[PDB]
Amino acid sequence: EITFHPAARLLREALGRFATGVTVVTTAGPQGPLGMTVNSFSSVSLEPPLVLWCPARTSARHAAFAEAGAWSVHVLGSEQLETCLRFTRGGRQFEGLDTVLTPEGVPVIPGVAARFDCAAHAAHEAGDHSVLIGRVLRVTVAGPGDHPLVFAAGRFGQFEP
Amino acid sequence: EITFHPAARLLREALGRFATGVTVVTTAGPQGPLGMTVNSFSSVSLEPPLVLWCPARTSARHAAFAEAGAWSVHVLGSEQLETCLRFTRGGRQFEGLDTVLTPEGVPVIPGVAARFDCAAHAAHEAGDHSVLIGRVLRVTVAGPGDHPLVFAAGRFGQFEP
Repeated sequence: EITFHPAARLLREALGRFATGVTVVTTAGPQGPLGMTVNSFSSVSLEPPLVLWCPARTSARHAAFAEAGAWSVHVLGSEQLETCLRFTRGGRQFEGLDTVLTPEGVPVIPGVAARFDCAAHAAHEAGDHSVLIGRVLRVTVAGPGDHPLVFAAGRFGQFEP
Repeated sequence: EITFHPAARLLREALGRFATGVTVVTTAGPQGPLGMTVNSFSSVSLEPPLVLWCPARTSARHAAFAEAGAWSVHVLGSEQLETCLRFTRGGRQFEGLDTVLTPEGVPVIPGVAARFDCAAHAAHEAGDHSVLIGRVLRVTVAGPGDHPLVFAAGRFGQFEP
């Protein structure tokens, strides 16, 4: 056991000890669909139904997500690494993907384990990222719920119950 | 694939499709140490180093966590289910556990995969929970980083890379 004070490799390693799923959050941008892969999602409230996620303020897409009225969180299954990588920095994004929209105009990705279609609810700055809180208006689930894509200790993998 | 509108079982099942680690967040309460098991932790910012978590407003411990100046997030390893259950609602809490304090007086639990000692930074209400943002002042890591306790689809389990 070792202790240090933040001040950068060591901090990233430590924060990576918290296991997560992987989400792609999408929105209609000023000149086309946009998405961003994050793992900073949390389920926040049941009544009302609220969730949060944290866009990087160092992304050129940050402003579009901060200004959006509507955005959708996609929880990926373990077979969807390619979708994850598309919406990482430097990935293909929606290039080659079918345009499919929600009733509110949000671009979405078919066939994810869960999609939460959200209305913007609150936003707060938080250092090098923002915290966006959304109200869930619609939920879509597909397939079994117990095969998530998991990211932990810097690696992709699976959940073993 | 099925779609529904929140309005309650179905929503909980869907939100459970997002895999997480398990954290116990601790603080010095008015009459002793307090802790709370949550999975709503996220890593938020690297510079400055910030993290968030969401205490339930339906907990009698909520006020103590909302008023605290300092609190510590413990990320559990896969061998620490018992510690997780202690700080769930109705668990033993710190009964029978060694009192060990940080320099700032926060009660802590030895031997977790990671402990983030935090100073309160911001707080916001969010339906049936709050969102507490803390600044990380100290990081402790123990053991391998790639054996987290994972909670997904309502079940405890492990990460398989």
